[PDB]
Amino acid sequence: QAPAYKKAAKKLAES
Repeated sequence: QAPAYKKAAKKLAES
């Protein structure tokens, strides 16, 4: 499994 989209969403909320 690889939640790549989850990591992208966390960056758009912080950065």
